Amino acid sequence: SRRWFHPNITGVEAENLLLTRGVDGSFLARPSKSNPGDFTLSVRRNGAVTHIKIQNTGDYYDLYGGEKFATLAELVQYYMEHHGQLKEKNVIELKYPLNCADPTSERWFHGHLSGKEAEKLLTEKGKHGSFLVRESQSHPGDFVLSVRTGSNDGKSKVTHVMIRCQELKYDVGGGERFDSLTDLVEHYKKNPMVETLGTVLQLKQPLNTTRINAAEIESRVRELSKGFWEEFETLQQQECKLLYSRKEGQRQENKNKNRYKNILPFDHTRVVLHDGDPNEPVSDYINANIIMPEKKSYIATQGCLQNTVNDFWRMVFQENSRVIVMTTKEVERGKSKCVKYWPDEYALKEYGVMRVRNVKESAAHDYTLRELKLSKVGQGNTERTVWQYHFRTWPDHGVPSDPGGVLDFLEEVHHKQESIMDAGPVVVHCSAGIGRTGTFIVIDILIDIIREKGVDCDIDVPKTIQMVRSQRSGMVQTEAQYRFIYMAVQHYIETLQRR
Ligand SMILES: Nc1ncc(Cl)nc1Cl
Repeated sequence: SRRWFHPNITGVEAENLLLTRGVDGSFLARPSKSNPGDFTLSVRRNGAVTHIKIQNTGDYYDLYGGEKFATLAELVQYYMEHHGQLKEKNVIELKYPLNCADPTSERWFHGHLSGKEAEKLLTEKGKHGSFLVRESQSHPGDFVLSVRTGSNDGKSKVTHVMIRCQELKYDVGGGERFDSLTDLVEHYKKNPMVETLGTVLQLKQPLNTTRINAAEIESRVRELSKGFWEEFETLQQQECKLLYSRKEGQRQENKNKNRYKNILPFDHTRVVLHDGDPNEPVSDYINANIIMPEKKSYIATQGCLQNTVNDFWRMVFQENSRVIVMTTKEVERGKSKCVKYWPDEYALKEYGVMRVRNVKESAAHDYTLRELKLSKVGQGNTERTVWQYHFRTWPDHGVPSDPGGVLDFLEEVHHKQESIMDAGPVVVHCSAGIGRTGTFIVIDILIDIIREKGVDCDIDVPKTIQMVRSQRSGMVQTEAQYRFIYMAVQHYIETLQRR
């Protein structure tokens, strides 16, 4: 549960840790933090340590000599159930996570902070059970837990519990001593402290530090620009809560419908296909999830494979989708990212029981718009227009350094969807359907709030990303994409304050 991730460990410290505190099968993961989107899996085996690279340029975690994964937590779960499935070039067993005591990626850790300022944040932002952990000021090396309990009529109060750090363990001046503030905090989360006159110091939710008023996005972005990385990693720590089942995707009958064997749709939000061919063993599966913002909904999906094109059009038809956003070229760096599932301009093709006419293509600077007509074969009166917005100039790796083109594209996709009465969800796809796809959907959700509520409204970027990540694994892949979400919204609000 993400304790195996050390966000501030050096390579030599990684080896030291595993040789002195670990055994054969011990492992941890770490950021190789001079080229963001590089990580290392460090693993003890035969009394030596081996370092395995994981690369993420924005579409998935690619473990050298292993598989592609939507999240580091999913990667670790996979190998901890599969001994012998990971091997070097000439097996490498992940057995025993080596736990990090670093508190820096916990939402509840504010580190740098004073008591009166911690009180004012809880007074303004906190509710009953809202808490944080801060460094002491009055006692170098110690920490303080501040908690809100109970109009400022005095019905609520803040309590400050001193946390002693003695000889590499933490305690509250009595009882158990813990190896980390996480362990302390987890324990008193489940076994709350009670003051002698009976107030239960329940730790219910950390204090929100991420929610901003969209009016002042420039201020946050400039503050995050000195940071974005610490906020992103805090968000990634919470991915361990999102290991929901994906058993439909793992079915042998569904294996060849997944572009990447281990990047699979959550059962609870998967798109279920009805009206399928009897003779097919399983005909209800596609690697797609419904994303509902928590109104315009989305389907996040992978690029079609040659054998899933028919399924893709079953899905568009059944869900009544009228707009498709394609975020990759068909081919990038010489590999297929999405097969061509639409006809050439003016042509008409049948895709199993579905029929598609390419009525007109219109080329813009950064994208092409294809006006497609979709109908079920043999059934007149089923025809509807589906608008495919195919963005063409996104970089092979990384993100654009200016969001002006994505924003223009997004505005036009939004206007098209809104113009169609009763349209169903907007289909959004890239290679695996998690990185680019996730990034586009999140920017679209945040920006819709500002479309409806105006510039003086509350947004919360990592809260929105967690909500969409509970509906499809690993939505928004990299810190680069996370920063891009911030820069896009900013660029949106800056053009709005203008006109
Ligand atoms: N192709 C794309 N990929 C990601 C995002 Cl956020 N936007 C676009 Cl247009």
